[PDB]
Amino acid sequence: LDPGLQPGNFSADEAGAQLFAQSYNSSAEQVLFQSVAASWAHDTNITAENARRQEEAALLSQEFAEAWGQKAKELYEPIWQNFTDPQLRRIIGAVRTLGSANLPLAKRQQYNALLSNMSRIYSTAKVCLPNKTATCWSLDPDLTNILASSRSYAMLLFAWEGWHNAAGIPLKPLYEDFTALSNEAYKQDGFTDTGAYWRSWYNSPTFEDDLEHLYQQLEPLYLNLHAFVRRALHRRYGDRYINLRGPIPAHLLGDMWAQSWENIYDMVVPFPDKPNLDVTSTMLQQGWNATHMFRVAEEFFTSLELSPMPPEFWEGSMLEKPADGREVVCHASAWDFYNRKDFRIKQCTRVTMDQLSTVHHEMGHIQYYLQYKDLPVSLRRGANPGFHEAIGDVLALSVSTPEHLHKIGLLDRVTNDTESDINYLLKMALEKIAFLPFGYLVDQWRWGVFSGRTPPSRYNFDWWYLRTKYQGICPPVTRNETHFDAGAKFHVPNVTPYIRYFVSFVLQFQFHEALCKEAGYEGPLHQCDIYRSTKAGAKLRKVLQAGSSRPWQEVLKDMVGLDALDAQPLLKYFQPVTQWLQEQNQQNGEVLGWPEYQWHPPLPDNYPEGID
Ligand SMILES: NCCCC[C@H](N[C@@H](CCc1ccccc1)C(=O)O)C(=O)N1CCC[C@H]1C(=O)O
Ligand SMILES: *[C@@H]1O[C@H](CO)[C@@H](O[C@@H]2O[C@H](CO)[C@@H](O)[C@H](O)[C@H]2NC(C)=O)[C@H](O)[C@H]1NC(C)=O
Ligand SMILES: *[C@@H]1O[C@H](CO)[C@@H](O)[C@H](O)[C@H]1NC(C)=O
Ligand SMILES: *[C@@H]1O[C@H](CO)[C@@H](O)[C@H](O)[C@H]1NC(C)=O
Ligand SMILES: [Cl-]
Ligand SMILES: [Zn+2]
Repeated sequence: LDPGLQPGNFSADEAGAQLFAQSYNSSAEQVLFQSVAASWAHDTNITAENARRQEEAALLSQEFAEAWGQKAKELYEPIWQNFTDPQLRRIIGAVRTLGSANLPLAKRQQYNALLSNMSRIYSTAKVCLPNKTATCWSLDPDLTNILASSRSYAMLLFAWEGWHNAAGIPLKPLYEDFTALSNEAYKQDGFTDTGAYWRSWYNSPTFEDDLEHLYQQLEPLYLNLHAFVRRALHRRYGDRYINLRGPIPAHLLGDMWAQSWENIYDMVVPFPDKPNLDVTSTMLQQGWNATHMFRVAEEFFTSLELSPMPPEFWEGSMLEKPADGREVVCHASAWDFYNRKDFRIKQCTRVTMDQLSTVHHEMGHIQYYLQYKDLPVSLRRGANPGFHEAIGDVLALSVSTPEHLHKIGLLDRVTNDTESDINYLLKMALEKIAFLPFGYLVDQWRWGVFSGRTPPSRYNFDWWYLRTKYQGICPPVTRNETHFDAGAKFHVPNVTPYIRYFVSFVLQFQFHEALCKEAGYEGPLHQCDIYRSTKAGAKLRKVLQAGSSRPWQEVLKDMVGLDALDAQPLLKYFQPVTQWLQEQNQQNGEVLGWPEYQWHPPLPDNYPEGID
């Protein structure tokens, strides 16, 4: 690289191990800005030129990272861990770990290539109809909408199978190779496999257990939401397609991965004939740009005594699927350019409630950025990945309240009663409860792939073991070890850790409680709305401004009063419907779980030649 980016020498002393770092930070944000802006061009525009570029920028970083990497350890290793200012012993500790950059040049290029590609294969795939080579559907929007609102078994089946073959099969060979490399890289940095490296980020020698336990506490919650919906579904598709004693077919839950069922609310809503808790409809009625959405999400944040979106963001941002036709990574994501000036969001936005919360979710990342920019490089990265995924969801909780919505125009009217209360709680259950199993499962599968528990020889066989086992869902068509359904999930191909969405979902309520308390709210945790609460917001920002400077376990105590993750405040949120569902299944003689595992639905009638 430039040499004015290379280390320099420093002292084997602390007062000079600190001098090692003030430097790295000034240089690092040049090298980081580059690699980041490069990607921003590849994702905003997926072209061979941009990809080759991106792969280049990565190569620079990879060895900017090696230079200071091997240097930081050259002389700061056998004494670190005894550094008075550990808010620093942990920056040096972040630098001493390179990862891939401990990979010979050839392998690094292989590495970066795989990445570029997988994301391309994943984001480029499509589903085409049989006889008519007529317009081929894409995951967003076509496929998504078909799942979100089509009630044709066969049709959903065509898209579920279409997408899973189309995205997975080609992806498999690359994945196996990316894993071998990723491993090799961190086997250097001390860990055993990338798995261990990924879960060393919560600093809890007890992490996995704490999670397994925390799940048991919630499993009952899921199992009941499950049997309840499974039966509402039986009601609509019949006895041939649904088994009241078996796992649910993975394509009927209204979402490609069956990770959230809030899109079938109209089929399970307990007390219908009441005001609809779905302004998935009056957002359209009104006159709503995709921008209008990033504007309302904004306005909550302001009110919350927190900074608004910078002007750079408002323009260095992609909030709609472009018109120049430029194949893009439509996923929603938030970008931190490490230059304290450029922060943007990338997402192919269009007008659904479901996505109006995703917008908040994303703003949560941006707001976290804006808040901790004023610290070093090797800690921007918050308490733990969990806290990051939480920030926007918390504020989302308050927004979802029917009552919060009326205050802002999408819930015309009012009934502050039980029935409506149950409906609301069920809707939220479809979104947060139904996810818990999945969120847990994914990295469950991966830590095992990274560890060799699950060789490519059992990629799909161990994936459906986990899916059936936790979600109680089964594949609508047969599968084998030419398939790679794990790869059809945006996060597997783009190598993003998942166990943080679990942590996130459990700990977004701890926040919601803690915040509602300081807001001075009293009434029911699930009707609280920390709106316009400068008092609450100040409590949140203190955690934000903290980044990775001290331990999450401490930043958490200060904010919530607890040394760790707790499902208690979550149980307390859903309490009503928790008891309600439980009572309804029993009376209706339901069976919690799937004892008839191994059961699979039959294909439609002559598949595949239908309405599609
Ligand atoms: N309707 C699509 C929304 C996508 C939003 C969100 N995006 C992701 C982006 C992840 C990412 C990590 C590293 C590099 C590039 C991207 C996010 O964490 O915000 C997400 O994945 N989410 C949000 C909730 C659950 C999880 C998902 O759907 O699997
Ligand atoms: C796993 O299942 C797939 C089918 O979903 C099997 O593959 C074939 O499927 C294609 C259509 O996608 C048919 O044209 C082929 O005729 C099917 N092959 C056979 C042998 O019936 C696939 O073979 C199964 N894979 C393994 C490894 O057993
Ligand atoms: C580098 O990090 C320091 C904090 O030590 C910060 O003040 C600065 O803005 C960052 N970059 C530059 C060029 O100072
Ligand atoms: C990724 O795909 C490209 C073609 O775009 C190919 O040249 C390259 O070999 C693939 N990368 C790897 C690591 O296989
Ligand atoms: Cl994680
Ligand atoms: Zn996120």
